[PDB]
Amino acid sequence: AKQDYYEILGVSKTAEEREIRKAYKRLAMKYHPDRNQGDKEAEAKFKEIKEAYEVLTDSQKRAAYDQYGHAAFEQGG
Repeated sequence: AKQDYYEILGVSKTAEEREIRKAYKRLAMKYHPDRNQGDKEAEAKFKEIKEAYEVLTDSQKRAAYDQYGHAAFEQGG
């Protein structure tokens, strides 16, 4: 049901900004005024992806969301 920002912008769970600026502008340059004029329902997917930054463009967010919380790994050692 949900998606994965690191996957949203083709960003490795710990990728960087490039794929963040490349992976959104890649599907976004293809979704710009090409269909938006016949379907805004997809609009959100545009910021749904961009928002991925609040998650990966922050040492605490990209380091926290990388494992979706300490539950994805639990006790480490």
